[PDB]
Amino acid sequence: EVETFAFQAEIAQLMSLIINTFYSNKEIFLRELISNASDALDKIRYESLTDPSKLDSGKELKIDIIPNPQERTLTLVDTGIGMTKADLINNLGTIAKSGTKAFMEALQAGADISMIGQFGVGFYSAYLVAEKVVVITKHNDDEQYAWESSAGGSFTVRADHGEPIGRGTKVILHLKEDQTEYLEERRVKEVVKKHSQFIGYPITLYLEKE
Ligand SMILES: CCCCn1c(Cc2cc(OC)c(OC)c(OC)c2)nc2c(N)ncnc21
Repeated sequence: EVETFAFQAEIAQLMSLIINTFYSNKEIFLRELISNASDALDKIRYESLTDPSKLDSGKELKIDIIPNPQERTLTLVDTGIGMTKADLINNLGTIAKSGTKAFMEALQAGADISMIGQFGVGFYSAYLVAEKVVVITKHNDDEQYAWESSAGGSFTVRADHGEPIGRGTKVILHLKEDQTEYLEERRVKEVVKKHSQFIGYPITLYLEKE
């Protein structure tokens, strides 16, 4: 049971801009996604000081970065707060609306794409490198879900009955033909060092078996 939804026009326009614009400093996708993960981890950590049962779905607070050259994927797995069905379909796009507008206005007027994160739309920097993005997520108050979009103006949301993640978020970046450098841990390690060296959660960089 796949449900298909249209993005708001502005977010479809943001996505096209990110896909079509000539912009070589693509590696900032990684910083933004790790930051979203850190935020999510901050959130479940904070909530659990007043409700320690919020960790019954997992005590470890961590981020894993897993390259896979033959699937052509880069996965970022966190054990943060995760996302509900409502976030995926309605809530997150509602917040993103204003962020997308301010950002667009800032690009016009000569800000650049690396500044995307200051407007709360950093997630979409994934499309700098990924042809398709799949998000597996699990919040304590909800079922596990699979969110998916290859842009083109749509996303899908379905109940995911694959392996439980317990709590948190799996971002699977299906990378573009020309973006395979990010399937290498030596390249990923370099990008983590320049941008994300002080994240206050253990970031394990997996190694290709390849
Ligand atoms: C921007 C608010 C944060 C939403 N979010 C994000 C970024 C995000 C941002 C979204 O729109 C701005 C979005 O809807 C398309 C989304 O869904 C897949 C994700 N990553 C995480 C994460 N790893 N864990 C918990 N929440 C997250």
